[PDB]
Amino acid sequence: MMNEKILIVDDQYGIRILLNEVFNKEGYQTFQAANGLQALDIVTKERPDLVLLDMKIPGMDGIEILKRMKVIDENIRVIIMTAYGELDMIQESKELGALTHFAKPFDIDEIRDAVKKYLPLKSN
Repeated sequence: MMNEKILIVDDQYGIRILLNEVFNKEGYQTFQAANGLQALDIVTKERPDLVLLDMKIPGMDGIEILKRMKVIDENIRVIIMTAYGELDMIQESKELGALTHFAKPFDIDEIRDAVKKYLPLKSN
């Protein structure tokens, strides 16, 4: 009765903040990441069920990160905040473990909406 953990992987400033306050009042313990190693660490320390992976991180493709998440837990969810760009491992990444695929500019309403349908909160 306390698996409301989340990992917001975003290096660009603006998403880790907006997505934060949003999941902060709605009732969600989201974290911050971007280097990739920080996301996997918080994932092995708390083991959240929602992970926001962004392909914008200008340092290393997050394609490997998703792999580690599939090697540590198969019931892990991850969304792609970059649908407006390319689509190589995104298609297969879907059936793999990519719940939805958000892009930019996105709407904080569509992000919290998909997060609510996926992870159900306590009764009301």
